[PDB]
Amino acid sequence: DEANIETHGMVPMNRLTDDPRWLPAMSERVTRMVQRDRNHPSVIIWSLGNESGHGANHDALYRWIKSVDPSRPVQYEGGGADTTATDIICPMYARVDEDQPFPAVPKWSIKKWLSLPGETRPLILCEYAHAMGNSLGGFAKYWQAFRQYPRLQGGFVWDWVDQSLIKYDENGNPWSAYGGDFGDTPNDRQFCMNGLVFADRTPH
Amino acid sequence: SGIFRDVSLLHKPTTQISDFHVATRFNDDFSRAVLEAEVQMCGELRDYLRVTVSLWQGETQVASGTAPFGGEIIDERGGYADRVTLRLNVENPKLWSAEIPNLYRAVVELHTADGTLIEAEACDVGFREVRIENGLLLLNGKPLLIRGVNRHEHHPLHGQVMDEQTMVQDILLMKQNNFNAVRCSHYPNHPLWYTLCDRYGLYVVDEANIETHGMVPMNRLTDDPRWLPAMSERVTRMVQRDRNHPSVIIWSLGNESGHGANHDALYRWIKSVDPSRPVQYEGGGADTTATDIICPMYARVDEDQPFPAVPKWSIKKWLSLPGETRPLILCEYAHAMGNSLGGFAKYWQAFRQYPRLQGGFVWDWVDQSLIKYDENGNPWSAYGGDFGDTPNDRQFCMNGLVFADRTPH
Repeated sequence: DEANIETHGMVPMNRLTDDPRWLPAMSERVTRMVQRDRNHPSVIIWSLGNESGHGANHDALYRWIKSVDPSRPVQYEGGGADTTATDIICPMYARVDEDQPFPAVPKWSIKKWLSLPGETRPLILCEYAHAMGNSLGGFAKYWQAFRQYPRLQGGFVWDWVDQSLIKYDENGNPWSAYGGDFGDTPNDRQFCMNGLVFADRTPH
Repeated sequence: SGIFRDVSLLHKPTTQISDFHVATRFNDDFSRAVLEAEVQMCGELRDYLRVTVSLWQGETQVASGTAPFGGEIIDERGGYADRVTLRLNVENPKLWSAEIPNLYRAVVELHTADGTLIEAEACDVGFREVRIENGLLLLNGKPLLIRGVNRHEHHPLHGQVMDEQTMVQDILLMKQNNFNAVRCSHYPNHPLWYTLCDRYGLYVVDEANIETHGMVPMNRLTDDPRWLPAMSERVTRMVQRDRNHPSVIIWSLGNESGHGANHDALYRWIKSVDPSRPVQYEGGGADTTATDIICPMYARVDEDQPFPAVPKWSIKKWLSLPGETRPLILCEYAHAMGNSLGGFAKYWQAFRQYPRLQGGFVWDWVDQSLIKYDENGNPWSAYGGDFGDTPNDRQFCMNGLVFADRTPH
């Protein structure tokens, strides 16, 4: 279950979340969420949101949860995926064997990530294996790691369905639209179609 | 078998220096060190005896301290009358390392209050700090990358007898080939070896003369208290002899003697008498309570070998096992028997990518082959079985990176 907080478009990503002024507003996002779903045996992990970098407000909110609901772990990827605001290491798109060394927010090979000095948490990918168009190449490299490393416990493929819409030709013939097909500017074209299945729920 | 090492006569004064330990402490940056020497005596104690300790830098004297016998109160009964600890301050010491084996000379003089010398002892000293912090084996503050090799004392004509020349040849070679460290497989070495590593610059691993491979299970003797006494002697006298060598940076409990309780006693002993170096043992699984380092032998880069009881996990896997925090340094890898060393690049590549993979020791330096003849007393390399010896493991005594004559494979 995940809080409705995403601030990807900011610079840095951490701009509103490291701001005390926004604390109350984020607060509501996490609290009302916890307040509403806490009795669901299916909910097993809580997430502070997505792509918001890492701010103090995350830290507080993590804590809040930990005290009100100690029956679930809490996870959050922002700020490098292994911050003090998460219980599970949960990178998005890290490679099985290849290190992606971004500055400040590197994405180590997942096997090496567990072994970093001091690290002891488990690793579950929050997003891996982008199924955009003709994809899933490598999948198996992953499922093998998951099986050989006790502390690599899975992940969540990105994602279920394509975010396509239905349009119509002059004959009123139906047809799947995408980024910009509405005059929507600016857009990100076909990037909304990353599903393992067509919007109709027909499989790739 | 036989009398393979030197034989000497030493003449000492009745009242003498009987032992002495050296130590070095630094501040957060190695800008200041404190050398701490503890000296012990034997013979008639007198109020006029003193001990002088001077530390030299070639022809230069850097620090000196004099004192009289008798130290701190350690227990309800007092302290040692026949001991003393001096403490010399050293500013901006030159650190010792395999890259730069900077050495100092310490002179320990026993004399009379009037200044009359009774006897002198001494040793090269090198300032370093070997420590394990946060999962890493550090040296003078930096995480080492061990480029080493295991090496026995072998000589084609001489047998087990060592000599400078051989010792030096081996040294120059390992260095020319970019080796950093060496492991004394699987026993303490010829005294001078340590001195040579101190000056040339090489990381040593002092190993105790204990291997009980042929036992079934391997445990048999080392888990038997009746054997504790006999094993203890091999650990303790070892540490008592080589402990002041800057080059020794790790102690090892010996080899392939499974995992017994004696092993734990022994690991604790060292940990107590010499908190300065880490301790390793590989037996019983390589990641036992008797070792400060995960030190497997022949564990693969990415493939597990799950033997029952003593599996060899893939080295990348081992690090992350649930709860595992130790650094990993292979005590034996890349078995160079004959036409071998295939897949080497694979380790090095892991070594350089995982912070906690810090090296290993190739097995091994030289071929244990002997020389033989025939007609014209013309020599020829001999192996297992070649002497009528039964049983034997034939060529399995040949696994070095160099031929017994020090020519390269």
